[PDB]
Amino acid sequence: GCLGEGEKCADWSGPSCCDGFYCSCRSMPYCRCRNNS
Repeated sequence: GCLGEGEKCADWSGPSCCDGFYCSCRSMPYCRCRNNS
């Protein structure tokens, strides 16, 4: 399952971000969603 909508990503369930928005964690320490424009 994805990570809700406003729900910040995390290694807990693995970043992914539900539909309508993609997550951007990468190897960097900073991670967060990213809705499409």
